[PDB]
Amino acid sequence: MKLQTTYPSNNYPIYVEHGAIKYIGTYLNQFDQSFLLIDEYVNQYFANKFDDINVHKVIIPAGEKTKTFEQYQETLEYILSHHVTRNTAIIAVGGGATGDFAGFVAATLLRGVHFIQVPTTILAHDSSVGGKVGINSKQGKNLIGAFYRPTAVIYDLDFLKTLPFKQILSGYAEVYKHALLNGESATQDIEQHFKDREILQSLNGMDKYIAKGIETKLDIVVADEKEQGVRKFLNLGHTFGHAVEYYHKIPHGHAVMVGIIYQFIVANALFDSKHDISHYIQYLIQLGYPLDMYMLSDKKNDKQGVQMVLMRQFGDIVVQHVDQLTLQHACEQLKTY
Ligand SMILES: NC(=O)c1ccc[n+]([C@@H]2O[C@H](COP(=O)([O-])OP(=O)(O)OC[C@H]3O[C@@H](n4cnc5c(N)ncnc54)[C@H](O)[C@@H]3O)[C@@H](O)[C@H]2O)c1
Ligand SMILES: O=C(O)[C@]1(O)C[C@H](CP(=O)(O)O)[C@@H](O)[C@H](O)C1
Ligand SMILES: [Zn+2]
Repeated sequence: MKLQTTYPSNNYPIYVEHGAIKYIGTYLNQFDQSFLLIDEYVNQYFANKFDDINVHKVIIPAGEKTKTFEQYQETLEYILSHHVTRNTAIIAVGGGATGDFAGFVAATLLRGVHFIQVPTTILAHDSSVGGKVGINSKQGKNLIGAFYRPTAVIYDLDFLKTLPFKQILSGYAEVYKHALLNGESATQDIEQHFKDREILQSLNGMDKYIAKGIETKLDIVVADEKEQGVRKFLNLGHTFGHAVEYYHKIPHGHAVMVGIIYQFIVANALFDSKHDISHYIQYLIQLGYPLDMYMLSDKKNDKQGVQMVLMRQFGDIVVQHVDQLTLQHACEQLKTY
């Protein structure tokens, strides 16, 4: 399969399929050079699958550890010491952390070079699309970065076959977030397929729901590309979730699930949406989520206070200030579990 962006122009393709690693060469021989940035662990995993390929390998730290100024400066300096030109290209081979980072390198290298997204994780079906890239500050998640449409996104589904469950759980929180944004329809549907840990962990039919999720975000970002409207909805649970992640050092996805339950509660203490908190808590339990596990600076805020993406009812998403009280009780109400 192959989806694509629908902007007036300057649009990139999104090749999603098993073995899509093949479409890489059909771009390469058009760039001066190509600096393939790959996650340290991912390298170990697929060091051989990329030997087919003007291309120079750059091994970057494992996951979330690569998104720092230090690593940003280092990586930039190293690449510039290779007399690169504007017609060079960065090939992000790894997960969201790796793509965010490399994507920021390629966005700033000479005010912008060519960017190729090669997502290898489930959560990366989200991170690889949308054009958001960046690193972290001693202040929080994603405070420095930019919007840089990659030249192309090449998603080879064969990459998933090696993800431990922890990452399947982390990444599924995103496949689920998107279904939630598809209203009560695509939701109860996905819950009815991935009903337990076994089906999830087994990745059966995951392909179908990953494409469903890319297809979903692809509409939002084509629409509100600079997050000045509906793209704000994608921050569902990232309010409490970006705070939770950068604080317990738990998988991003895990923290998104928690910000999602949290968001439902805050929606009920405010809109009395009559959300079945106990329903979502058991779904997390049946899936295998680890039930054992700042917001004043998020990117949907203003000089007034907090700003959450609350669901009042399926197909009725809002965004609005929330007193730390409704939050104070929401994070004690969520303690009930
Ligand atoms: N629009 C955006 O810019 C955007 C959207 C969503 C999330 N994110 C970012 O994405 C990151 C979280 O996503 P992530 O979990 O995919 O990142 P990640 O790079 O941290 O990957 C998670 C872990 O899986 C390993 N891994 C990667 N490929 C693998 C594979 N195929 N098999 C086995 N293990 C593999 C990595 O080494 C790492 O330890 C965060 O940094 C988050 O802020 C960015
Ligand atoms: O616009 C997007 O692509 C996102 O809202 C971007 C956020 C990152 P941000 O909240 O740091 O922008 C990401 O976590 C979420 O899954 C989707
Ligand atoms: Zn996310």
